[PDB]
Amino acid sequence: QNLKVLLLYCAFLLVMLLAYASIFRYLMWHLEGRAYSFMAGIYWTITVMTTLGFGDITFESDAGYLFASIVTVSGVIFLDIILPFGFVSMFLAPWIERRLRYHPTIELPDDTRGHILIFGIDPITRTLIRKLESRNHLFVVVTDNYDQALHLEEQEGFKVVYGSPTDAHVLAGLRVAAARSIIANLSDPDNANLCLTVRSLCQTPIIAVVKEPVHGELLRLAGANQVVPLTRILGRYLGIRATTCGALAHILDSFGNLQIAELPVHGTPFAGKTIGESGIRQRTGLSIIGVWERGSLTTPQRETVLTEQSLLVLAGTKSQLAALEYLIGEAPEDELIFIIGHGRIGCAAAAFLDRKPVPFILIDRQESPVCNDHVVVYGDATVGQTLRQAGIDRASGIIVTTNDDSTNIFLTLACRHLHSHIRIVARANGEENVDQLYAAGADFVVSNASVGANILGNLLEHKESAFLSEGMAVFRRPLPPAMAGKTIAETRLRPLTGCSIVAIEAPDRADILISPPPETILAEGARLILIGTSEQEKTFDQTIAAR
Amino acid sequence: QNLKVLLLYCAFLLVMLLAYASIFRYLMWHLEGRAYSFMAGIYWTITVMTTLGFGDITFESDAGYLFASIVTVSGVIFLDIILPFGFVSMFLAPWIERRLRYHPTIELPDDTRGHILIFGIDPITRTLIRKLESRNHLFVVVTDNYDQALHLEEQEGFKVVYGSPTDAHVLAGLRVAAARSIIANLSDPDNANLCLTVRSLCQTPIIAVVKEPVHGELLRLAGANQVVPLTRILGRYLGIRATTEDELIFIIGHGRIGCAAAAFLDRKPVPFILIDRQESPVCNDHVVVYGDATVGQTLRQAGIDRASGIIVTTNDDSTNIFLTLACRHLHSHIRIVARANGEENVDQLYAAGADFVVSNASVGANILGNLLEHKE
Amino acid sequence: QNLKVLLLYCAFLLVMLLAYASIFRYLMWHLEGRAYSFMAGIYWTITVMTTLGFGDITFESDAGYLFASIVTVSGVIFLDIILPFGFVSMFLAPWIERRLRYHPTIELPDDTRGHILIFGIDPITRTLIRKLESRNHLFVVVTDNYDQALHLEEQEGFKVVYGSPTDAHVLAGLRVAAARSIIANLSDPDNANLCLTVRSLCQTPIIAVVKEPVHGELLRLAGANQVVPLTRILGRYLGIRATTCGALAHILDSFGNLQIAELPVHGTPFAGKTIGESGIRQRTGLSIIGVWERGSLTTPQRETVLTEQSLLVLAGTKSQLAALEYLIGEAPEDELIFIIGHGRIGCAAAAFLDRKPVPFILIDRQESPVCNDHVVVYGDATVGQTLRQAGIDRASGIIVTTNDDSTNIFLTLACRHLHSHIRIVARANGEENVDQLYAAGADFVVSNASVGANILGNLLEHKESAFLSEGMAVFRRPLPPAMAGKTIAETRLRPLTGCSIVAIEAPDRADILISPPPETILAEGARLILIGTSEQEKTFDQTIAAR
Amino acid sequence: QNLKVLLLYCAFLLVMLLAYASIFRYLMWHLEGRAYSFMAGIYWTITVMTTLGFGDITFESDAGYLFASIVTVSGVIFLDIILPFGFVSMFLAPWIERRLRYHPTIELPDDTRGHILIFGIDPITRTLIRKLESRNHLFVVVTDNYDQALHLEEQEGFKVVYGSPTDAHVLAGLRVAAARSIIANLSDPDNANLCLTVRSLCQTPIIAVVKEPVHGELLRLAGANQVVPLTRILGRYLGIRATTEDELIFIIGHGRIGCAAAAFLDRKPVPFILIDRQESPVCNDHVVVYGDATVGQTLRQAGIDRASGIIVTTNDDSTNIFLTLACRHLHSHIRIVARANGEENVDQLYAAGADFVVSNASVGANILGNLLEHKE
Ligand SMILES: Nc1ncnc2c1ncn2[C@@H]1O[C@H](COP(=O)(O)OP(=O)(O)O)[C@@H](O)[C@H]1O
Ligand SMILES: Nc1ncnc2c1ncn2[C@@H]1O[C@H](COP(=O)(O)OP(=O)(O)O)[C@@H](O)[C@H]1O
Ligand SMILES: Nc1ncnc2c1ncn2[C@@H]1O[C@H](COP(=O)(O)OP(=O)(O)O)[C@@H](O)[C@H]1O
Ligand SMILES: Nc1ncnc2c1ncn2[C@@H]1O[C@H](COP(=O)(O)OP(=O)(O)O)[C@@H](O)[C@H]1O
Ligand SMILES: OC[C@H]1O[C@H](O)[C@H](O)[C@@H](O)[C@@H]1O
Ligand SMILES: OC[C@H]1O[C@H](O)[C@H](O)[C@@H](O)[C@@H]1O
Ligand SMILES: [Ca+2]
Ligand SMILES: [Ca+2]
Ligand SMILES: [Ca+2]
Ligand SMILES: [Ca+2]
Ligand SMILES: [K+]
Ligand SMILES: [K+]
Ligand SMILES: [K+]
Ligand SMILES: [K+]
Ligand SMILES: [K+]
Ligand SMILES: [Zn+2]
Ligand SMILES: [Zn+2]
Ligand SMILES: [Zn+2]
Ligand SMILES: [Zn+2]
Repeated sequence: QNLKVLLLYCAFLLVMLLAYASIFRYLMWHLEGRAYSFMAGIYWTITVMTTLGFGDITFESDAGYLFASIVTVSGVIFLDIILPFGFVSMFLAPWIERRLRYHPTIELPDDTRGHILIFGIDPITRTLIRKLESRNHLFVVVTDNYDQALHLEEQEGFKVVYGSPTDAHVLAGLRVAAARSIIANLSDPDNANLCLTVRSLCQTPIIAVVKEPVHGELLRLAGANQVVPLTRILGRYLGIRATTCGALAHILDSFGNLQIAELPVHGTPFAGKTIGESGIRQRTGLSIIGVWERGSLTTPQRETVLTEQSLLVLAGTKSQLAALEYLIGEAPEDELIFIIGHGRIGCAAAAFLDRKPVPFILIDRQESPVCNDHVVVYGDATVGQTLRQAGIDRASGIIVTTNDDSTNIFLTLACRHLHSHIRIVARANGEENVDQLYAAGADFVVSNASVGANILGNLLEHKESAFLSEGMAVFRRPLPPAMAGKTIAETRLRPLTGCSIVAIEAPDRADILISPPPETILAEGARLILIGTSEQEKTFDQTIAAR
Repeated sequence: QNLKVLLLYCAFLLVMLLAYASIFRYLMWHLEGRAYSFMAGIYWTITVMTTLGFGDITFESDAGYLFASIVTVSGVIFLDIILPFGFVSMFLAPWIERRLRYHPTIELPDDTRGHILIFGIDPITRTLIRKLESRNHLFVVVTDNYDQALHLEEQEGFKVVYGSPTDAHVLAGLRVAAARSIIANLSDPDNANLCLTVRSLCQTPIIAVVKEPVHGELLRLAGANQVVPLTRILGRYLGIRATTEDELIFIIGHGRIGCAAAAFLDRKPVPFILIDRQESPVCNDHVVVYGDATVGQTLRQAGIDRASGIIVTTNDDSTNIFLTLACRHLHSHIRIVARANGEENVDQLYAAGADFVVSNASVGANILGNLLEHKE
Repeated sequence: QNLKVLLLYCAFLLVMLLAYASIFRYLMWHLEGRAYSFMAGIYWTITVMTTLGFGDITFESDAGYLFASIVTVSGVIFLDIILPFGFVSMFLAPWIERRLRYHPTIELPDDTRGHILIFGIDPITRTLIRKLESRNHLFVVVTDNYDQALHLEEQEGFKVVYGSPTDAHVLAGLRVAAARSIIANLSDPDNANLCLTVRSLCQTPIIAVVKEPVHGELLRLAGANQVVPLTRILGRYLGIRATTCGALAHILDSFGNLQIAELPVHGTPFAGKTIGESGIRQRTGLSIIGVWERGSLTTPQRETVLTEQSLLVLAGTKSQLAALEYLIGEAPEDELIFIIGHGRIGCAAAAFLDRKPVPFILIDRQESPVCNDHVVVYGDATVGQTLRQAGIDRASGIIVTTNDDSTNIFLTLACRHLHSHIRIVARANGEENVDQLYAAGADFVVSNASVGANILGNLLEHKESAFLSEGMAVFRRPLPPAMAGKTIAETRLRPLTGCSIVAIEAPDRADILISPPPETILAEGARLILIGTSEQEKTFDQTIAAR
Repeated sequence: QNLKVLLLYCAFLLVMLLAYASIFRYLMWHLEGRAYSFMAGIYWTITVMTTLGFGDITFESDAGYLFASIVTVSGVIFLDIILPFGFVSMFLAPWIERRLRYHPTIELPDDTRGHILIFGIDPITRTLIRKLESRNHLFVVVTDNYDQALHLEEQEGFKVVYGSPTDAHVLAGLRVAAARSIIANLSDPDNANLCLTVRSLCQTPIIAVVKEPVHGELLRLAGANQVVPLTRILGRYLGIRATTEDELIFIIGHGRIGCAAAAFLDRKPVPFILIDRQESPVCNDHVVVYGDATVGQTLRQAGIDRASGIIVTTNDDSTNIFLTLACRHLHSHIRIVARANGEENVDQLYAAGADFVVSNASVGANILGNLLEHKE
């Protein structure tokens, strides 16, 4: 806006120069009978407006004096007054204001399209923003907290809009209809308010982070396209790690046709072994769709070594998972898990361990305001003897799940020093503490920030097939001998059936190809894993038989 | 003010020009025997004070040199020093004390007349201002809270004054005597203070919004012209909608309004159940079940199944929406009457499953509006 | 500092002008054989430094060119660079800093003498400062609260120093030794800390406002020259006003020789009557040393009318006060005083009423943290029925003493409307509410702010005879017939005895002259009231008999 | 940095001058057949770019006019626009971001070496810095509290960094690897976090101040080189002074230090009485009389009459002074040992009536000082 005003002024200046130069020649002629060239006219007019004033060309008439004077004042006005004033008002004042006084962004420009609206800032969403700023996605966080909007604009890896997240006028200004996605990370009541409100304007996909798993149905009702029970998921993860030996954890039941389950490898026979050596696919009929270790979901190779901290992601039928549990097989007796911290996550961990069930003890300094189902040992786990008196000694595992990382580090530090034998699973509230938790002696660390972001991020990047894969089922099919040699693009499975190929695995290998390219040549006896509607899964073996 | 001093300066300049032009001609004549025209004196003086310096017209005498030096230094003092120092001191300084450091208005212009003072800004009064904008009144809201004065400075269809509502010196700079009307929407003790204070200065009509209907008489006594028991009115509105045996009405929220609702259902009578997360500080005529309506089995363990009606009356609209959603989810047909604290939430309450929605802001503003128009 | 730097620059500029002018003439001569005058030299040098450049006087030599150039650059540097920069750095930058950013005054300049140090800001001291700013006394308030020091510098009717009030380094910077007086209005422990600390530096008189009357001796021990029990005094004042009829309140016992007592006139026979009509001096032998009414301690005239709100200040012997109490004389039965608010002042009021004693009831919403001696009826006096249930009906008086003026107004409003008969005494925390308390129906209002300031102010203005009148006694003497006609300055009572004349009263009048001028002619039979040491009160009748 | 750009500009100017002076001579010659000296070219160019404009040397040709116009516009662009815009943009802007809006230091210069990091500023560490100033170390204190960073910016004999003490990215910009020593004076859990974090970057020696002596072992385990149990030391100091039957010692204040004092008197043994206004959150081996030592009969109703010694150990120095005064007032000769939290109060405690005064700041600093010098 300002460079235009700047150089539009330069246009006016230039036109003024020509005009005065032209009139200068006109007057020198008609008033004094002197002829000057165009260059002389420019030269004189510059000399005067610029106040150099050589004096080698002057008028002698009064009318020439009046004109010289007019041109002279014009220079003083348009080079010594307007120009610096224009500068101090179009450049300096705006900058000094924005740099001395926070001016809240109330509204998003009309043209904004395909942006990600973030409602409710916290470690999870802060980590999300940093993780997808590495992709340079357009993130707008929205807050109704003035002191917060300030703080977020100074280290702005993101634009901030200050406004009530539940006003439709605000949402309109945020251009929610034009938005790509929306993360709803407010309280459950505010989220409910937000979804209903956004839904009154648009059909933009909303991802809600629910604080109490029972409110999930309620938030879908309000209009959330996806609901993520973080504290439950986080508790579940502190849970599967706390047992002395690893154990299956069912993730998705895709109609009873295909199950997805995860298995931590600690304490299991598979620990220390390589994948093909453990022979899981051969003995279970399961598919290993990935090895999550060190924060990276990698694809399974035969020579890939499973460590105590590894976690297998598995897919197969209900009976194939039962075979795996037999191979493990039987849990050790007198398992006793101390869960320090009885907030939402601590509660979630205990609730997961009760699903099995595994004997646990909850400790917290205060009584839960939300839970009435769990008996808790009240005490400060930091003040001496409190853990001892709770029977920390006959414990086989400690989950340390406090809202404070330093306390978690300190507890992990102490427990591992007094009980070098037992399993220690620690909660990291920020990723800046994960390493020290390990250094303190924790066997595994669950990092809320990254886990939360990994989920939300994947729901975001796989959005184009998220609400597609929502209501749809993932299934597995033995590659029919008819296509033993043909390529994916040649078979044309999608325009006939409507399903997609998300995995191919070899008949006698633990090696699987994830999301195969259309030029992939299909081998004989191979096993396909597909995803599609519950009307395309039945119209598969039908349509594939017809053509 | 800035224009006058600036153009008063231009006048002094213009005088100084004519002065120097004339002295120039006078000296040129008497000192050097040269005759120059009036236009030549202007042109020369402009030429020298502007530092152009053509040099085509110069004195040759010492006295002419001395004069020329004086006019040169004048141009510098008055165009290159004072004029720019003028700019900065005169109107770059107002820009700092009004744009870099927030300066709240502590007084209205002496001649302010016909304005409606607002004491106690809230959804109701904010809705009132944004409702009567087509009549174009000058609404002035008054707060003694700096941060609130600051936030109300940008969100505007109204002016903000900052000072103690109960200070007579503050009300005078507010020009109460010349105001059209006062809306007193502070606490009952504060309103009483305000009325008595205003009544010591003037007879400006006051509309007081009262929290406890028993205090209505006291507020009229302090000097309020009208008294509006909004919470009683709002509660009566909810109770009316909850009905028009085995009839049982669940009233979630036992604040002042939910209380008014139950006070209403007492007269019918229709049996009800009050739930609140707190013991009431002002009431002890009603039996309340304590608990957070949001947490869990709280509503079930209060017996919300054999209820025939539900009134949602929390001071928080998102809570209201959430409860409405949850109740409509559990029981597809049970009559739900819901409270909207701000009119921004009215539609989501309906979308949540409510059968009728009482809109506090809209109801308050209408009463207050119809009181501002009909009384004045 | 800056105007000196400003015009010292103008000196350098001027010297530069002369120098260049002189050299200009020197060079025109020796380099070109041209002679110019001094005026021509000034004229040329100004023309060039100022960049006018007429061109009617130029050099032709190269050395003349070099010189013209040097002078030219000098003007650009010293009129176009230095001068505006010097301005933007000595004028603009300091102002913009002080006006955009609060710079705390850490220290008082060395030369500061005779200033009043204020430690502990509140309504009392805020009122004090405004009351003695009308005298233009030098007030420095000291605070260790940053956010407060800011707030006080914007509406500065006073300089603010930001610092720990108990650091001797701070006190040294405050120049406590050079100070006139010091008001110690911190907590009792901080005050104790302050006195001891100040006393380690100087002997500057300290006035301490004690929060708990029992700590008074403790604070004198620490070094306070004067101790003021505000809450006790304030309670006492709500107390003497709450009874249905006025009653003597003893103030000072000057060794048993002379007592000072105050008497509110409400309910007494003296109400409605004029002073000489009530004939108090004649019937009691007392002196009426003043009539406090409407915030003004006036002198008593015979025709002065006593109203229900008046308060007599009285002086005389123990027996003369007993005579007055008989004249009153006997209090009405079934007195019942409701005291709403049981903080320090409320407690003080009850404690005063117990000195008599008068039956009272204390009401408060919380239990006192400091008092264990008073039985209190717990309740919110605002929520309905609470007062009724307390038996507010058989009350003869209500003291309303809450920390909140609006609540006091509202209570006063309600009580007077439900009980138009009973005595209502209200507490005003700020003077901006005193009038409305009266308008609400209060019979008398005690204004903490003004009362506090009136006391502190008088201890300050009478400082030159405060620590003098501290340890000294005030006494009254019948004017001996020997001086029946002589003038004060002629008697020479001070250089003989050492006492002072602070009052003269006529033999058959209620008219008294306060602080008589030395030219006063003494009448026959008159009664003198004097003040002096307990060694000059005995060496009075001795020295006055000898000469 | 500002000097270089500024004087690099002067160089460009000087080049431009010589350039224009030479072109001037060249054009004057080839275009007009006039020969001018080098000095004449400087003088002319200075005359034109500076807008003086003597006019004694002017071209007569169009090409000479065009050139003169170019040099004139150059003077304006480079002396009346860029140079002043240079001033403001180059060093009037740093003045706003460093003097009108506080900018905390979030990182130390890359080459910072030999500095002592302070984590947890308090009277002890503040006394430590102001004590070792004669050795002239570069003390850097680190806070994660903005307002505290701000206040510590003015009160200085030390530098202030602002960031999370337990962030590895923050400790790296703090150049821990090249630091002389670290004083860890946060809470026990925070100290543990800090040690482990520092130990992942470097082997810089750490002196941790520990609150609960049982946690000493844990802190060494986390990586602290020395562990200092100050509160135990301070309490032992008080208990030593309270003594060197019917001996009974009143210990006012049952925080960590007063506890340490009583833990000390247990070993002798000398019977004592603890008074505190609160139940201890960390202790339950000692019996405590609850009450505020200041309020009233509290000390008498605890039996402070038959006490033979009194230890004042409150976290507040004015409270300590006040109690000492009151105790010395009641009993003229009873041994009183008093705690000074900051050394500013040591003398008033003595003036209050104390027999011995333990100065936390002075004792802490000496230990920490003698640990900084002797270990390094
Ligand atoms: N030292 C401690 N000992 C026992 N419990 C603690 C301690 N410190 C914190 N806690 C508890 O840990 C819980 C924190 O969990 P919270 O953040 O509130 O929910 P969530 O479990 O989902 O993270 C709190 O309830 C808190 O009381
Ligand atoms: N989740 C909740 N469950 C039960 N009561 C609630 C809940 N949230 C708010 N409330 C109650 O709503 C009341 C607010 O009262 P108020 O705004 O004065 O009028 P109303 O009668 O409409 O509730 C409070 O007493 C508060 O305790
Ligand atoms: N509505 C009320 N009903 C009863 N007591 C009240 C009410 N409001 C305030 N109070 C009490 O009045 C007392 C205020 O006195 P406070 O300022 O604390 O000491 P002081 O008596 O010296 O002024 C408080 O203890 C407070 O509890
Ligand atoms: N007026 C008081 N009466 C009794 N105890 C007090 C009083 N003021 C402070 N305290 C106590 O002093 C204690 C402070 O403990 P701390 O600073 O950790 O070390 P210390 O052992 O020296 O007291 C607190 O427990 C606090 O309750
Ligand atoms: O510059 C003025 C000019 O005006 C006309 O065009 C004349 O023809 C020309 O001779 C003259 O030079
Ligand atoms: O201005 C220069 C002057 O120098 C000497 O003083 C000469 O005597 C004088 O003739 C000349 O005018
Ligand atoms: Ca860390
Ligand atoms: Ca809404
Ligand atoms: Ca008032
Ligand atoms: Ca001190
Ligand atoms: K010329
Ligand atoms: K010229
Ligand atoms: K010029
Ligand atoms: K010029
Ligand atoms: K010129
Ligand atoms: Zn639970
Ligand atoms: Zn009720
Ligand atoms: Zn009491
Ligand atoms: Zn202990």
